Amino acid sequence: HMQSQAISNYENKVEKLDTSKADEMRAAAEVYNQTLEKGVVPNYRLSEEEKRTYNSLLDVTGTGIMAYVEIPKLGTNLPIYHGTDDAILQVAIGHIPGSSLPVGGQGTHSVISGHRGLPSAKLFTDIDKLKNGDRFMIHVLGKTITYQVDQTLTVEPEDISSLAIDPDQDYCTLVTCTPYGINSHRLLVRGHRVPNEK
Ligand code: NA
Ligand code: NA
Ligand SMILES: [Zn+2]
Repeated sequence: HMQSQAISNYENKVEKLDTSKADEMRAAAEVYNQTLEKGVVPNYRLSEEEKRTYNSLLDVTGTGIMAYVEIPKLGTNLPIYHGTDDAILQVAIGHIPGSSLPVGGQGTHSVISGHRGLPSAKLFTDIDKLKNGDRFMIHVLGKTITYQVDQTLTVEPEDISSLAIDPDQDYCTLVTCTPYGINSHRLLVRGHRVPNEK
């Protein structure tokens, strides 16, 4: 509802950027991605300096919306905020700081999550319905990037080893809470980069 309008605002801002500036902003995100450690358990603890850098990238709207995710099977369209934005994470999807920014490329693994969302917000609560072969799309600065689901893991909240950046791959993982028993777990739905469809 508010998400619908955040996405429209994002699109309007994008449509007003010159292609040159869109490309410059995207390239700056790719350059940052290249600086991240790879082949190791991710470090999701940023220093203040690193947070400053992170917050200044892909801030199209000035409200911290970097992109939006589309999941046709679920009818999903959701704005993706910086994961330091915090208040807004109770009602919107957050990119996990320290993971690759969602612009794709070899040697990237971006993580976007609804795990801090309020139960009533319904963020990614349907992703357990995704099967291997289903598609989702990140729309970032006028460019569309497509992922095909290839993995579905239910893990204890501490187990982030599968979120490591592989230098030969381009992955995006969608994350949500999955409550069962008297405890809380995490569902990680990974996709690998594939070409955009016609
Ligand atoms: Na890493
Ligand atoms: Na990266
Ligand atoms: Zn358990």
